Amino acid sequence: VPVEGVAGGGTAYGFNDAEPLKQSTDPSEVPTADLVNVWCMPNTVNVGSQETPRALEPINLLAARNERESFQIAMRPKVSWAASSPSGIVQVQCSDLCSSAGDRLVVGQSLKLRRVVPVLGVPDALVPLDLPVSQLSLFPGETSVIWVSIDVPTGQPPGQYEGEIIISAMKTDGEEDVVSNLSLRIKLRLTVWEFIIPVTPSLPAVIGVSDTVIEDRFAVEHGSEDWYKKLDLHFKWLLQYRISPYFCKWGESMRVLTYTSPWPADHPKSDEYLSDSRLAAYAVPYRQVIAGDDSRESYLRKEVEILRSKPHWNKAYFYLWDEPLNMEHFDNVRKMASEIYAYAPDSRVLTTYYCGPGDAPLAPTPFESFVKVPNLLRPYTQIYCTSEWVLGNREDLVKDILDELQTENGEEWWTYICLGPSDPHPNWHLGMRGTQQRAVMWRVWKEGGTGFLYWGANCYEKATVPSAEVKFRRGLPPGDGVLYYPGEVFSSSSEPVASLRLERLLSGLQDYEYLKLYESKYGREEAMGLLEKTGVYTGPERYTLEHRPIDVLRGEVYNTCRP
Amino acid sequence: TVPVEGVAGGGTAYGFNDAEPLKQSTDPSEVPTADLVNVWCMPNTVNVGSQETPRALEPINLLAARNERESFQIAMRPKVSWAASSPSGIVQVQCSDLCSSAGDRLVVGQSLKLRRVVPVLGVPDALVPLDLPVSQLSLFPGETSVIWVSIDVPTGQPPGQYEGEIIISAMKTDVVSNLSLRIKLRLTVWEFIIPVTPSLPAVIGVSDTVIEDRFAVEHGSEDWYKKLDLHFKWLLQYRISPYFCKWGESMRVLTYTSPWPADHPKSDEYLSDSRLAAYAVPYRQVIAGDDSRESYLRKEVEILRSKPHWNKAYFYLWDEPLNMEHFDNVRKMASEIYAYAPDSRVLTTYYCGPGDAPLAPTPFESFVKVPNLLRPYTQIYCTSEWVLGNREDLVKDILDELQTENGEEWWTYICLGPSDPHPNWHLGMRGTQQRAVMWRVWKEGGTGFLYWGANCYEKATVPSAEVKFRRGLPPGDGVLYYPGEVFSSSSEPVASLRLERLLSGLQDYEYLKLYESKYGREEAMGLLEKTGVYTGPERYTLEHRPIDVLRGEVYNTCRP
Ligand SMILES: CC1=N[C@@H]2[C@@H](O)[C@@H](O)[C@@H](CO)O[C@@H]2S1
Ligand SMILES: CC1=N[C@@H]2[C@@H](O)[C@@H](O)[C@@H](CO)O[C@@H]2S1
Ligand SMILES: [Cl-]
Repeated sequence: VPVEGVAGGGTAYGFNDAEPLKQSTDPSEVPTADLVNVWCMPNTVNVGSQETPRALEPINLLAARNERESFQIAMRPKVSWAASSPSGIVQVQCSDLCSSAGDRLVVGQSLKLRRVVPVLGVPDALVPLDLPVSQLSLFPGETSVIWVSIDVPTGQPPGQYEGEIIISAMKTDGEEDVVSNLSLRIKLRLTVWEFIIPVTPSLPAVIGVSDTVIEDRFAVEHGSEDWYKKLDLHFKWLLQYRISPYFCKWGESMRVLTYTSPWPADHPKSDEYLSDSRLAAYAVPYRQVIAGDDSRESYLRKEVEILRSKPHWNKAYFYLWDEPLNMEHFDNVRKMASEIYAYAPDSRVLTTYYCGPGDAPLAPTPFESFVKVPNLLRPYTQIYCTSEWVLGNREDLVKDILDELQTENGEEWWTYICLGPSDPHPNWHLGMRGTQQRAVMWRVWKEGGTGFLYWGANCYEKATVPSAEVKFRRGLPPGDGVLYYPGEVFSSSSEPVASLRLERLLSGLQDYEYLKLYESKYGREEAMGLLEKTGVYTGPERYTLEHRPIDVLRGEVYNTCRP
Repeated sequence: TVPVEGVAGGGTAYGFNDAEPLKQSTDPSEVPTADLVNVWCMPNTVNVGSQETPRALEPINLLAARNERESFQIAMRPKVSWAASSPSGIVQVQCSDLCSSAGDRLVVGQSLKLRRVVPVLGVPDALVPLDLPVSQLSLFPGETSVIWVSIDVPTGQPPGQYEGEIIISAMKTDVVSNLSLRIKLRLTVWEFIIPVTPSLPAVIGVSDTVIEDRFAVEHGSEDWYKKLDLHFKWLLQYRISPYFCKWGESMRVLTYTSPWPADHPKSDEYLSDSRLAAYAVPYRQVIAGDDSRESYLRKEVEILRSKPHWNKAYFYLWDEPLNMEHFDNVRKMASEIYAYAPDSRVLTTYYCGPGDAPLAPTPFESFVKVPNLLRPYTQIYCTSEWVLGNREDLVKDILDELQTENGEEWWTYICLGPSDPHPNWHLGMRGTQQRAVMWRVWKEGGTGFLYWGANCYEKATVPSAEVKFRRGLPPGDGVLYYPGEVFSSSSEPVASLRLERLLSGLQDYEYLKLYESKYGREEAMGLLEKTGVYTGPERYTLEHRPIDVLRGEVYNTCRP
């Protein structure tokens, strides 16, 4: 290109005319592909409105049984094909996937389409499209994105499954089917392999759900019939993310009422929740959920006598106090825990903490005082659930925490994340990149804790209408405590809307299961070696910025770990 | 050929090598692999030691049925050093899928496997996994190094003539080129399907105390259940039915195929598996609980009696009762069980009658009369093979005391006896000697087989600890697989050659049972002997070819 530009257009005029456009903009005569750039992107990219076109190629995926695998379709107009509301409408159609044996992954039960919608300017909200056929408006100078996910049943026959998604530019009012030789066809190939991801999650990830948020936003009084229906809706939706929900009400000095099941242990609904195979751990409340006639002592005695008989009792825990800060708080936990043990001695009490007692240090520095918390609490806490931020980037001080615990007597180390750690550590703050979100569970895996807790999934600012704007609480990084959105904000559905962050939590929990499989076959040192040598994850400040390492890892698990 | 003074005056016997000269280069980026390394194939029944002498390379022509493993070995011996600093050098091994003319495939993961043959106590025995499809092997001067190639044909595979290659490449120190040496594999998959359910129940014990000690897994723990689970699943590929085993006072045994309570979903995943021909039910509790021993037993049998797979149950209660008090504890124990289930099969191992009140004036005659003392409180009479010496004609004397039209069965076992030259699995015994265990079992016509132990090592407290053989026993007795962790980082068990010959033998039984089903007992017996495969306990083929003459004759005559 000369100094004066092609044909005298001036400086830098004509550096690629990326192939002349067709002179017509009529979608009934021009291929969709000459009207709109369409390409695929990996599930770990947060695909902004200004992402640049790439050339479309086929998509080749891998999934085990009981695994959700995902990819994205990006669309950016080249022209107006609807002069009067630019740029135009595209119709999106998907199809069953079919193997050689004639087995199928069906549209609707396995295969789903959602639009990726920005929250605070960042790609985050996944809003359902109509199946099998939907329409999507495309705007000038904007990249618009669809999240495709495929849920493989536990019983699915292995094989190579194949299918197509069809994108057609439409003329709006300026029947037939809209699909034609002018349509653009994206080719899908998924290999289902012999692994079944355990039905019961290997890592209990317990996630809190504010009941006050539900009570206010929906307008449902605690105890009511409508309240019980609303909590039911949330509990059932959340289990598909390989997590263990608990409802949570905060009290005086950060005491907590935490309950997985709002139903008395008597009720048939209690066993339907607690004996669900997908639920790895459930909170039992300390006080009564609904106002009773009994005293709490009296209620808890009778609740525990029932639950301790049931075969799911091994999944129970009590969570009594959120971040005890001072000596009175740590004493209160001992007292409450000992009431519990009098009705059943094998009860598991979960305590979260970032610090020893402020008013009576257990050692001359804060970190050292923190390390001794188990010496103070023993034997009145079983699950020592510590803040990851406390470690900074010192993965080598993990041993300092563990050296104070007694694994051989049922004590366990768990971790949580919250307003810290911050960039460039793994977390779920809005603005954090996709791999950074997924790296939360790579870190959890590497460090060797036996469960995980996240304080909040719906912890918005207060609102009194279902479709009210989602506002983020003051003093916290936006996204902290917020993994899903009300459906009514984005459509007329009552079904929750997932965040990208919740999808990358699930994918991370799927990765954990892969790495646990690899470990069960080749040992701890080899599996640690796989995580690092692939480039997936080296340390809290050093993990992959791209997708490809992740496929290298999951592909090596497939190559080596089949039966 | 050569004169007294040798070629060019090299001295006595110099220049008798007809080997054509070597190349003057040793650079493996320029010299064909075949000029740097001798490579040849051997049969699956040779124990190929480190001084096996090179043969000319030829094509491999194999036969298998559906649901059959077939095998061969690849032997490699360096001719020169191609890595001057670390002799002799490294070769890369690469396998590819096998394809028929119709386009069917036998695949590398699932079908074709490669393992290194490693010596144990100086004898070729352990089969240690190589990486697939590409592995590396260090070769050392003046030594023959050996790879075991096995091909598992799926039950549903299309008949056909499948073809492929294994490629061996000397490395410089992925790298395949025109210099690489190519071995040609041709496998005929024929019509026969080998029954999914083994036709002979071969029950194999697995010591639970060995697992608990060596892997540091507390009996009952969740880690223990995982460890037992891994062993069970791995052993079912060998056409055997495992049982875990703890010995008690005076050689009482607690035996159990499943560690899982009978109501647990995992119990029926094990016990209803089509490959499991017989399973052991424990007399007392595996995992200590609240119910007394009689209340546990009745509850368990009630659940099991109702299941479709209950015809496979048996109870193994005493290992080798030796005096009158032992034979009488068995009768008491059995009779307790018959109160809950009259139809239960009780299995008893023995080599002798009661020594303190003999049943007859000589020990062989006392042994033969054991069923008349135990009846009706044993249904499976499992007797020591060693007691017969080389007398196949005295089997009749055992069977004549049994009431086989009242579901009494005759099974056999081997152990520290019999010894050379009889068939057994003692380290040092020859390949076809190991395989002849099942030839003998077939010819003598018992309806089952038991082996006391497959992991019966001396005691150790770390997974990768040296494997030591128990005192007073021929090494290998009681040991058919090794810990994977001794040989790599893997938790998967390592098979012995002897376990592979056991499988080969069990596959031979299914070939002979097919020929019998078509042509009758007397023609089947004639086949076995007139091919040279097996004449009797001290006379059986020392070479592979008769085994192929036998299998090929079954293919030509039962190809329908
Ligand atoms: C277990 C936890 N306890 C605290 C919560 O109540 C919230 O304040 C949260 C905000 O990030 O921080 C920590 S995470
Ligand atoms: C059924 C058997 N019982 C005995 C076992 O307990 C071991 O002592 C073995 C040693 O070879 O010999 C016999 S075989
Ligand atoms: Cl055929």
